[PDB]
Amino acid sequence: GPLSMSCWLREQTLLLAEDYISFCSGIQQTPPSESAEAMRYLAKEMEQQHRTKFRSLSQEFLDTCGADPSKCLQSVMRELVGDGKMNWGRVVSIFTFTGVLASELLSRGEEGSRRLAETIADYLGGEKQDWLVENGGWEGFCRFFHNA
Repeated sequence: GPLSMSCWLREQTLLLAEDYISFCSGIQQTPPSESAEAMRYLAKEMEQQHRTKFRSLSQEFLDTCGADPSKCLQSVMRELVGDGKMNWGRVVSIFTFTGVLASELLSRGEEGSRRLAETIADYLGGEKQDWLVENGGWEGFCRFFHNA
């Protein structure tokens, strides 16, 4: 139905990804939601824990997949998740990577964000719909943050 569960999750994911991309692209606003406060903290924390690997994958991605960043990104996301139990940590890694892309892009030029956020929303809100719901939605992410 209109604004079903999948729709609400997709929209929420989309705007969370638009926030983090903005956050990494030199924009400074208070977090628009609790989930955004959580992601900004956890995604940047994960970046510092692996800065060279994310920066290296990001540069390679930009230098290889300029033709269509979206379809490469879909593959990257699948490989970030891998074959094991999915978890909020894996989800965070998706945001981290895309935020590093966004910042490296701005150091070089400028706006693929619109493309990137939708691609994230389609993958998590669409493909991984079942895991997201099973794990409480973005509310469950906020709980994961308030105990991490």
